[PDB]
Amino acid sequence: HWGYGKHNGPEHWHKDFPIAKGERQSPVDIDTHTAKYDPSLKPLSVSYDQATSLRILNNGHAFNVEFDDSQDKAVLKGGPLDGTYRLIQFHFHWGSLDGQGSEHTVDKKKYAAELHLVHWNTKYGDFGKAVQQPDGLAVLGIFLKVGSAKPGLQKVVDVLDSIKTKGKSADFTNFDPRGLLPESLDYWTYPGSLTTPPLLECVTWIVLKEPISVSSEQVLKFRKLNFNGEGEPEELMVDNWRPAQPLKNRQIKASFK
Repeated sequence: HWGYGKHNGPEHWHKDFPIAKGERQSPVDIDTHTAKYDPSLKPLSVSYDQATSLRILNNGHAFNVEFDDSQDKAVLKGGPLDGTYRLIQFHFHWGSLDGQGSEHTVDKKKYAAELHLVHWNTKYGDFGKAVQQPDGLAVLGIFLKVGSAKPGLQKVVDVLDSIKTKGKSADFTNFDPRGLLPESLDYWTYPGSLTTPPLLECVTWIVLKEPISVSSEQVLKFRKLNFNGEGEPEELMVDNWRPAQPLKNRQIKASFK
């Protein structure tokens, strides 16, 4: 099945998922000189005070921090969005080395990692219905650079030993995603897709300009995870990023001057 290797990685995905070659694929390179400031864009509203994390999962690609999305508890609104988008999960993409790992790039710069906070449009009732709609999802993307530790990440890092291999999960309650956000909510936005199969073209991307800092030790713990299941040949979970895809007929807009 799909993955990140030589035989199953991104260049192969189109054979099982032909939208991989579609008109609105993600990620993309953000050319900061050509992204236009759009004064009609609103501030983003991130309301995570009542978020209820439940569980962390190793799905064999990344790890997912899952939320209770059965009410309006953790919502994204504003920005480029019409209506209300509910947080369902977050996950990361990262590299084997600090010089790669992000999916989006900024003037071709790759960050060490990228965090995706995934939210679905409440007007479609559930996540599975939302992904079938062009405005079904809003994903908040946040770059990670290596420097000072991010204290709000350490609880995640802590737990990874318990979910080393594919198919392992653990209780992960009371985790506050606010501790993963940068100071500024300035962003770029464009229409795109999920960055893993099924690659559905259902996402309004909101990519924050300001990266977070994490420590080398934090990232090194991500790189000890495994893509394999228990008791299978070890293959370190690294380089689980899709490269930039063609922008095609899209505009990237900036919330800031």
